[PDB]
Amino acid sequence: VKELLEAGVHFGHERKRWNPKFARYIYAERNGIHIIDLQKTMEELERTFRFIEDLAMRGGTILFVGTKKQAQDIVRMEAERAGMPYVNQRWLGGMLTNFKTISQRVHRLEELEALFA
RNA sequence: CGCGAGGGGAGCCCUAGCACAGGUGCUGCAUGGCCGUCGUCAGCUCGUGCCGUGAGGUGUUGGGUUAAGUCCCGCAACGAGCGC
Ligand SMILES: [Mg+2]
Ligand SMILES: [Mg+2]
Ligand SMILES: [Mg+2]
Ligand SMILES: [Mg+2]
Ligand SMILES: [Mg+2]
Ligand SMILES: [Mg+2]
Ligand SMILES: [Mg+2]
Ligand SMILES: [Mg+2]
Ligand SMILES: [Mg+2]
Ligand SMILES: [Mg+2]
Ligand SMILES: [Mg+2]
Ligand SMILES: [Mg+2]
Ligand SMILES: [Mg+2]
Ligand SMILES: [Mg+2]
Ligand SMILES: [Mg+2]
Ligand SMILES: [Mg+2]
Ligand SMILES: [Mg+2]
Ligand SMILES: [Mg+2]
Ligand SMILES: [Mg+2]
Ligand SMILES: [Mg+2]
Ligand SMILES: [Mg+2]
Ligand SMILES: [Mg+2]
Ligand SMILES: [Mg+2]
Ligand SMILES: [Mg+2]
Ligand SMILES: [Mg+2]
Ligand SMILES: [Mg+2]
Ligand SMILES: [Mg+2]
Ligand SMILES: [Mg+2]
Repeated sequence: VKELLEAGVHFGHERKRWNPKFARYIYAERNGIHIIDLQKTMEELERTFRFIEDLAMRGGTILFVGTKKQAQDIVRMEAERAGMPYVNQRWLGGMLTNFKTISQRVHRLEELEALFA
């Protein structure tokens, strides 16, 4: 059921701003706009979710991100819809690499929670 | 130490020798301290992270505002320290 539903409203986008690398996943080009190979997506979808489901049962925590507005809140709801960590709230420098100093901002939010109740 | 003779010790004083004092003599280019100054100027940096072979850069820049690096929004940065 995954297939046609993608063709539902989830393929083809952009034009003349692509990247030759991505070209292998491309199918054609109508109206000047690029048409993505729907059938090939399906394959990558399988391999991906294999890892997704795997790391899920492994109990891993996935970090979701998308500051882009056209996916702003969609990242939000789906996040609590799994308890999985995430940030579409505009990314930051050292989110992961400087996770130490960043997490201190959290420990400060905890303290604010302390006076918030 | 004795009844007293007399002698002797502390102290202080002078005379004597020695140890040593004393110096507003030099060096602020050997120094502490304190003070003047740019300046009551908004400025000067640290930790971590990222960029760079490196000196270093980023933050501290940008837009708004203030007496002000004041605050705000923004931002590969997140905070913090001596400063207002
Ligand atoms: Mg803080
Ligand atoms: Mg006698
Ligand atoms: Mg006698
Ligand atoms: Mg006698
Ligand atoms: Mg006697
Ligand atoms: Mg007698
Ligand atoms: Mg007598
Ligand atoms: Mg006599
Ligand atoms: Mg006599
Ligand atoms: Mg005598
Ligand atoms: Mg005696
Ligand atoms: Mg005399
Ligand atoms: Mg004399
Ligand atoms: Mg002299
Ligand atoms: Mg001096
Ligand atoms: Mg002032
Ligand atoms: Mg530090
Ligand atoms: Mg450092
Ligand atoms: Mg350096
Ligand atoms: Mg900062
Ligand atoms: Mg500076
Ligand atoms: Mg600088
Ligand atoms: Mg900048
Ligand atoms: Mg600023
Ligand atoms: Mg300013
Ligand atoms: Mg930001
Ligand atoms: Mg900033
Ligand atoms: Mg301040």
